[PDB]
Formats: sequence, structure tokens, C-alpha cells
Amino acid sequence: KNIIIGAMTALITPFKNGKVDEQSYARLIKRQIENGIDAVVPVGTTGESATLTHEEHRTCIEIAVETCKGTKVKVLAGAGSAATHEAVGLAKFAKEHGADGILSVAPYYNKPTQQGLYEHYKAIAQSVDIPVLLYNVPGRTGCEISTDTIIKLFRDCENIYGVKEASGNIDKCVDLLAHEPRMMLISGEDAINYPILSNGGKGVISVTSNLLPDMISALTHFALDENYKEAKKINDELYNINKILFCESNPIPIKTAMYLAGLIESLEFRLPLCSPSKENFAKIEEVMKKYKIKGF
Amino acid sequence: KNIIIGAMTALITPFKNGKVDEQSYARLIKRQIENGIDAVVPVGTTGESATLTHEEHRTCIEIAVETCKGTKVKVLAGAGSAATHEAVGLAKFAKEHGADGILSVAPYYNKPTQQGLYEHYKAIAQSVDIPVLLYNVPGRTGCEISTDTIIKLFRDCENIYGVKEASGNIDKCVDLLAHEPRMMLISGEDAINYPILSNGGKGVISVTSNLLPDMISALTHFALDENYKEAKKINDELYNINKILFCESNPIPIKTAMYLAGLIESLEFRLPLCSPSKENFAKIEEVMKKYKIKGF
Amino acid sequence: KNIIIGAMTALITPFKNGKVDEQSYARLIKRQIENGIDAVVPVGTTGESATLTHEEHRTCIEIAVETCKGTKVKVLAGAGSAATHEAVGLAKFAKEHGADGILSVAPYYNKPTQQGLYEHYKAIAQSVDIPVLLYNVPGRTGCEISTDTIIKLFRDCENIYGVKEASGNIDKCVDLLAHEPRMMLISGEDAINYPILSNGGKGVISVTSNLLPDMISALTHFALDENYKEAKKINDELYNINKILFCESNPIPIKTAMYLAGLIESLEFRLPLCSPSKENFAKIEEVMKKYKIKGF
Amino acid sequence: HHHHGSMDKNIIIGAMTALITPFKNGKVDEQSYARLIKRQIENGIDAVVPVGTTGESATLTHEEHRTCIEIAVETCKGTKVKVLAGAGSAATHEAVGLAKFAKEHGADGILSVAPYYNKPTQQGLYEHYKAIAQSVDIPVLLYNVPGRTGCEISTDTIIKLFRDCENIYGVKEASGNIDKCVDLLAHEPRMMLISGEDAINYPILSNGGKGVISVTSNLLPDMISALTHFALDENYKEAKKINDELYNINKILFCESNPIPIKTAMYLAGLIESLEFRLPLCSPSKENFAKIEEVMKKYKIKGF
Ligand SMILES: [Mg+2]
Ligand SMILES: [Mg+2]
Ligand SMILES: [Mg+2]
Ligand SMILES: [Mg+2]
Repeated sequence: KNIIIGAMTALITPFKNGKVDEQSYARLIKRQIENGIDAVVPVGTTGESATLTHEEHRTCIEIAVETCKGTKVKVLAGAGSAATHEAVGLAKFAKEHGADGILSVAPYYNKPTQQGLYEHYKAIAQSVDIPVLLYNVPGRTGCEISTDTIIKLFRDCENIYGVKEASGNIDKCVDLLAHEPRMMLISGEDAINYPILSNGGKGVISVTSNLLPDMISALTHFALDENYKEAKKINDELYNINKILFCESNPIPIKTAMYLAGLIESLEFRLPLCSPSKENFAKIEEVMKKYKIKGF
Repeated sequence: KNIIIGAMTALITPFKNGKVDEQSYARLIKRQIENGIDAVVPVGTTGESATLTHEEHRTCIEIAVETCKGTKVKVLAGAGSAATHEAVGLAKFAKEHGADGILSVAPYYNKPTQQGLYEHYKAIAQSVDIPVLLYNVPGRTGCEISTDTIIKLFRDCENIYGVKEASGNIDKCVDLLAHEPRMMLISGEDAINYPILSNGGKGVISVTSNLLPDMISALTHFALDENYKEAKKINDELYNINKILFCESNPIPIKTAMYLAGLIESLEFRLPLCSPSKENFAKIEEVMKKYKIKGF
Repeated sequence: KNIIIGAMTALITPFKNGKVDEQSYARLIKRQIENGIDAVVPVGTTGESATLTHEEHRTCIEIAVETCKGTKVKVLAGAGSAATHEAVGLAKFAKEHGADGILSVAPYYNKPTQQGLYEHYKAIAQSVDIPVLLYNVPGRTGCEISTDTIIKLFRDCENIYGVKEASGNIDKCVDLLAHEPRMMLISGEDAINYPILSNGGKGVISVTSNLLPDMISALTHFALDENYKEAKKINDELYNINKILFCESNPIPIKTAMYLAGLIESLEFRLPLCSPSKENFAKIEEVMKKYKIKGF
Repeated sequence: HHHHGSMDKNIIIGAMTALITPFKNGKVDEQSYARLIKRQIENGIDAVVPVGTTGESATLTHEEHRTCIEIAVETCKGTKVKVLAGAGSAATHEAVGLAKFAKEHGADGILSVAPYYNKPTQQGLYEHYKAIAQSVDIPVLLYNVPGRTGCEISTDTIIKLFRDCENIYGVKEASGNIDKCVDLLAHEPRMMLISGEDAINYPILSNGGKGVISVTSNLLPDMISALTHFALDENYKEAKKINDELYNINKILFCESNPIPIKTAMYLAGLIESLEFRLPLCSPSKENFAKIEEVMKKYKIKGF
């Protein structure tokens, strides 16, 4: 199977006067490339995919593809939907725009059955010839891709190569790699990056790496080399910021931190997302002061 | 406040060869009108709103408005989204097409804060001059509209008149009506229709009423008339079917039941929804036989 | 079946210098009798059953029996355990000391299966000839007596006449009385006393009635008389105090309130229970000032 | 004072077994109990836990609690194997009494479960464990299992207890919460985190946990011991390989509430004479009995 693994970043989407700040978007991706990141994920959850137009989806994916040309860095495009016909369309568009693979979140809100999830992802996988990574985040979608369903999709669909897990469930992480060790388990939960990697996970899709890409990169590559002492040390050091970045729903804290570090020009969200409370604004700033933040 | 209350039906959306069966849709609404229902909800969760196109949303709302014209049955159109700009557009769209009010689900997947939910619904309410009913269903959305946020929205926004609760939380139902008894609490969970109504709830938005509109409307009208003995009698009699209609994610069982009862021509869903398991298909068919199902 | 229903109080156990204050206990029970209560529950959860000795269990039950002599007020003795042999012994114990019935909590900590729960309660019921009320509180015990198991026990064992539910699950309350309308469903959660009674529940076992016995007895008796309007009025008025009495684990707040009202001499718990935080102490004091607390 | 964290703490770590308690005609089978502990000793186990959850502590009498601790202490004499006695209670006065008892009968330390059923606050848990720790001079391992107790010892409370009390040296976690496991050792790396959930033994050890208190080791003591000692030597390949191989049995041993499956498995393997529980525990369903039997076929089960 063709795979996309390593240290990866769920890119925030900067706004300027209500529109995508395309120059800032490119600059942020270049900063990720220059700090050891192996792949970037445009228009995922952290990129506020739910409130972007389809034209803005295309714009962000195109900027990512253009910015990564001539480098080893891959573009793993967000391309999921609650509707199978739309997810298929978004997958084909991402492939057409030059993405290296797609990240496809489990359908949110309508709670498909496992049989429905299987048919959903089978249709997506058959629509493109680039790698497809599943994305399980039950706290946001209201459903769970079961271990058996993930494994069947991995075994039955050539291009589906693993899953990004954001489920706080290390038992499931053991279950997955014990019964199908060929899959690429990817951490979607920064605080437990090291435990997932040390059980044989092969990468992360990180929120924290927006702010600290070098530290997440080093953690991941230490772990992939089985230098678990050094990987755990970084995971432990990062725990405080990893947690404070979820004091309100992601991406409210990470966008706040990027603004606080001068990495984006405006603290703009698209409704229903909005600025954090004053108290959390201050708490994020205080945690940030403990970390070494790379510039441009 | 202008309100829309009483016995209401979250209409299924029948498909024929992958398209909305417009004649069946009108025929089903006529059947609701003839069995005492007070309002119909096109393109809600039960109507597979997530997989319909915007043109299909318009078609369903237009059929609902036309079929109810001259009958005093109101149209409470589903018009929610994870994106405030889209939810506002859908609200204005529903008003333009003649809806009497809108049902607007809490944003799914992106988990707005309470502050964001307030700004979200404030924007929606300000965009139209028809009643707006909030819809809280945390098991599907991943977020909860708190009692404080619901009450602030009710008091601050002229058009917001209540909430459809699908949360299995009778404590919260007491909390809501004890602190703001002027709001219209609407049951969004059929099995507990009577407990919500007997605490001062003023209506239901029902799944079961697709199949048994006469029984759900009588239950609601018994309760609103303070005949709690007879309202509870129907709620108790309905418990078995009320539960089996969620043995898989709604609307998979109710569409199965409508097909089994001869009320729709084909058991078609849009992916990622699909037919139930063979065992659940059998369980639904067995529970249905204990009830008298009105024809056309 | 012989039954014990109506307005009932889960009695606090006052301590003086670490010992059960027998004079205060009798005085508090008399205050319940004089304010319309139908039965009292010595040495339940609210009575700190977990930290009392077997001899202190005896003392409290005997005082309850003695104080109720010459009145209609029943003694429904706490007599449950995680060990079946101990629960049997405590049941016979309670009957020997003159109790009118027993309240028997589901085994905590060891998580028996439904078959084990059936055998547990069958053994208890066969050990005495007085009524036995089941008590389901999964947040405390770690297990749930299912509806099916409750109904089988009710139908198979002469003495088992119902269940006290503290489970935040009005759906289950419908389930229970829809399938077995002959049982006595008793509210174990004060905030939802009225919804449980209006669905056909026949009593409450209350924490709040320790402080406000007249209001809880009036609420229950209105509901039993089918004056649902007047019962709901009291339930709504009591919501604030009903909630603040669980701002920390019961009985920490109710003992605090009894101390603040001058009804017990000292704010004494047995470890691991202890005084509330200063912040919660103040919140309890403020909520109390909206209510008329009967003296002796 | 608040500065015990780097002062000398006696610890009990390594591969440890939560011993089942065999019954014969309703009584503790004392000969079987001794024989089972011998089998653990001979298969590389570092400590045994008498009368914990797996030992049906809830249904044993105080006298049976006594007898089981005494047999464990006597059987482990003359070996390296430690006795970490179950000694917890929902009542602080009883937990103190059980702690002193375990010390006076020769236990090496105590495992003290968070109070069940009465749901103490964090302040109450702190005072609870401070009282227990001050009553003895032997090591105390906290035990957090919220699915059974209805309460949680928070990370801050565990760390405060470690720093404020001389003899509290760590926590057995059975909480399905690897985030909390990171939280604990990132903020207080000096404590001994012990796995209380067999399926995730390797993830807990690879994050710096220093032992397991195992259900599976009743049946497969050599495998759990090997897993633990590989991990302690930082042979993470070998440790993970065993953890993966054990997943099927690790999960099926909880298809019904522990210890119903493990006693069923011990009976099926001929290691105990009768499948007897004390009510309210009882035999598994016939379907789960068969599932346990089938999962066992994958594994090499040591005899006596
Ligand atoms: Mg290298
Ligand atoms: Mg009408
Ligand atoms: Mg070695
Ligand atoms: Mg490894």
C-alpha cells in the first residue's frame, strides 16, 4: 500500500476581513516544511472545513500542493462529508488538484451504521487512486468506526491504508494493530502522541504542530526510530500546551495561540466559532511562555 | 411570541430510483393532515437533510407548504447547519418558500462554545420574521445548548420561542420550564413524549407519527387538554414501537416500517444510510403488528 | 402485594463527637412525622450507611421503629450489601427490629450480572415476610438492574413490590411501568420527583425532605391525588434547592443545610465524607434563603 | 510537609497477580489457594495481591480476609515474591483497620481501592488516604477504578498524596485513560504507575509505568511476567509482541464482570476444582463459557 505517514499538521485556516488569507496560508505551510513536518492536512477540522465554501476548499488545497512542490512534504487533503456523494466529489476534486492523499472524516450528525460506514468509505476509495486515511473522532461525529470496520476497509480497499484516531482509547489502538499490524495508525490526539507511536503507530496529525512544528516533528521521528526515551521526554514536556489547546473546542485555542505568537494577523473565526473567553485567552498566553516558538 | 406547537411530524423523505418521490411526499403529508397532526417538519434529521441537495430542500419545503395550504396545518421547515452563514441562508430560503417557521439544529461537528451558539442563533433569528425553534440533540451534534443559553436566546430574540429536546434528560426539561415557563419545550424523543408534555411541554416533533400519526396526535392532544391518564395510556402502548424505531439510527427503522406498511414504494436511503440488518428488519416487522396502521 | 409508598425521607444520621446522636436522630424523625411524611428510611445512602457499624445500623433502625409507634408512618429500613449473605442477614435483622419493609441497594463495586442480581434479590426476598423495595443507583454502584430483571423479580418474588430509581433515565421509568404497571416505582432523585410521579410512580424517597419535609410531602400527595398542576408547582419551586443539594456528593450538602438551619448541632461527617468547600458552603446557604424551613 | 517526592519510598513493582479466591463447598479452599500462589511464584511473578477485586474481597468475611493474607505471606516466605495485600474500604476507619491488620500479619505493602459507593470528594479522598498512610509504615499503592467505585482519584489528588505522605508510592490505574497516564508521569515522574488493565499493559509500561497488577496472570503467569520484564529492560519489541498476542484473552476475561471469566478459565484449565462463586457473583452464561473456552485454545497454559 502507498502510505502517507510521519509528522503531519492539521493546518489552521487564517482569515483576513472574512476571506481566506492566501498569502498567510502559504507562509504557514512553508514554516511547517522548514521545521521537519512530513505532510500537511489542508481543510480538516482544525482548518474549519465546516464553514469554508467549496471554492475555498479548492483554494486551500491548491496552495498546499503548490507550496509543497519540489519538497518531500506530502499533501493529505481533508475530503470528508456526512453525504457519501459529496465525499466522493470532494475526493475526486482533491485528487484532480494534485493532493497526494485524502483524509476522510467519518460522517457526522447522521450516524450511519457500520455497514453504512463500510459502503461510504468503499465508494470514496473506489473513486480515486491515491491513498485514503480514515478519520475516527466520535466526540465530534456522533458515530464510531469500529475496529472490525476499519480492518475490513483496510483489507478490502487497496488505497485505504490506516486510520487517524481521536478517541482517547488506547485499548482500541492495541486492538487495531494487534489484529491488523500492516495498517498505519495515526494519532489525532496530541497529548497521547507518544503512547500511540510507541505501540506501532506510524505518525501524527497534529494540532500542536501548528505552533511547535519542530517539537512534534522531533517527537515523531524519535519514536519512529524507537528512541522512546527522547520521544517520551518531548511528549511529557508538551502535555501542558497539548491540553490547554483544547480548553475550548479546537481550533479556537490554536488560532488564538498562533495570533498571540504573531504568526497570523487577525484572530478571526467563522461563526459559530468565535474568540475564546478573556480568561482562556490569558491561560493560553501563560502556557505558551513555557515553550520555544519558531518564527518564519 | 408567535409559536408553532402541538403534534408535529418529522417527515421522512421517500426516494424512487435515487430521486425525491414528489408524489409520495405529498401523499404522505395529506395522510398526516387527515390524522390530526398540527404541523409537519420537512427536511429535518428524519428527512435525511444531510444528504439532500439544496434544490431538494426547496422541493420538499414547497410540497409541504402547498399540501398544507388551506388546512391550518403549519410547516416548520428544517433549516440548520454547522455554518452560520449557511444556516442564515437556509432560514431566509425557508421563509421565502412560505414556511410558517423554522427548526434549526445546533451546529454539528465543529462544537461551538455557548457564546458561539448564542451568536449563531442570534444571527439566524435576525434574518427572518417567522418563529424559530431551537433543536438540541447532543448525541448527533457533539454539543449541548445549555439551559442558560436557551433561556438567553428565548428572552433576547423575538422569533426564538422554544427548543426541541432530544437529550434523554428530564432533569433539564424541569430546569428549562421552572426557570422560563413561557418557552415552548417540544419533545424530540418519542418514548418520553408524555413525561415531557406532562411537565408543561407543548408539543412533539415525532418520528413515530410518520407511521402512527393518529396515535401521536391523540397522545399530544390528550396531554395538552390535561387528560394525563389517557395521554400516558397511549405513551405506554407506544413504548415498544417507539424503541424499535431506534434499533438502528433514525431514519433507518422508520423508513423500513413505512415500506413494510405499504406507505412508500421502495426501501431506498442515500448513503451513508442504508437498509437495516436482516435481524432488525425482522424485529421492526414484528413490533409493527401490534399496532393498527392507518392507510391512505 | 403489601407495599410501602408515598412521601418518604432518606434520613440523615447526625453525629456528635464521632458517635450517633440518638436524641437528635429521634427528634429529626419526629419532625418528619409532624410534616406529612408517610415513611422514613434509616441507614440509606443519605444516612451514611457505608461508614456505620452493624451496631449503629441497629440503633438507627430501632430508634426509627420506636419513634413511629402510634403513627401511620412506616419504617423502610436500609438493608443492602454487595454480599448476598450480608444483605440476607441485614434483612432478617431489620425485620427482627420491627421494620415495616426494607430498601435493598443493588450490590456496589463487584458488578454482578443480571442473573446474579436476580439470585441476590431472590435470596433476600425469601429471607423475610415483609415488603422489599429494590434500589437502582448505577452512578454509585457501578451496575444497573435492568427493566427485565426488575420485572422478573417483581413477578417471581412475593415480597418485591417495586424499585427506587436514581438513574436520570425517564425512558426507563416509562419502560418499567409500561410493561409492568402493577409495580411501585419510587423516585430516588428529588429534582425529577414530579415527572416520575406523573408517569404513575407512587412515591419518593427524598433527600430534600430532610430539610423541607412539608413541601416534599405536599408535592407527593398532590400527585397521588392527581392534582398534577399543584404537584408540578412545588417541583418547579424546589428545583434550585433540589440541585444545590447535590453540588457535592450527597449527603454532604443536605447535612450542611441541616446545620445551617439549626436542625443539627454540628457539621460532622465520617471519613471519607467531609465538609464541603467554602465556596459550596456559601452557595448552599444562599439557596436556602428562598425557602421556608420548618423548625421542630 | 509537601516534600516527600524524592525522599526514600519503599516500593513494590514488577509483574503482580490479583489472586482469585477458590471456594470449595462455600468455604475458602485454603490448600488450593496456597498451591495457586506457589504456581505464580514459580512462573516469574514478582508480587501477589490477596483479597482484591479479583479475589472477591466484597463477599469474604473479615476472618477469611485474614486467612487469605496469612496464606499469601506464608507461601511467599523464603522467596523474592512480595505480598501487596488488598486493604481498602468505603469507610476510612475500616480501611485503617485493614491496613494495620495487613502490616501485623506480615504483608509487604497494601493496595487500597478508592472508597466505593459513597463517592467522597477529592478533599475526602485526600483525608481518607492520609489517614491510611499514617496508620502503617509499609508502602501503600492507591487503586483507581471509577467504573466500580463511582469516583475518581484525580491526578492532582494522587500527586498531592505522593508528595504529602511518606509511604504512598503510586497508583494502580484501571480507568481506560492513557491521557491520564501521561498526565500522571509527566507531572510526577517519581511515582510508580501500575497497570490495572491487562489489555493495555504494554502502553502503560512503555510510558514509564513500573508494573502490572494482572487478572490474566492467574492463567498465564509466565507470559505476563515475561511481558513486564522485557518492558522494564526496555525490550519494547518483545514486550509489545506478548501484549498483542495476549489481547484476545485479555479482552475475553472481561466478557462478564471480573472475576467471573478468569475463574471460569481457571476451572476449564483444571487449575481449580469447582467453578464456585459467592453471590451475587455466579457462573457465566453458557455462551460466554464457550467463548472463554475457545479463546483459551490459542494459549499455552502452565500446569502445577
Ligand atoms: Mg534516524
Ligand atoms: Mg390540530
Ligand atoms: Mg534483564
Ligand atoms: Mg515497539
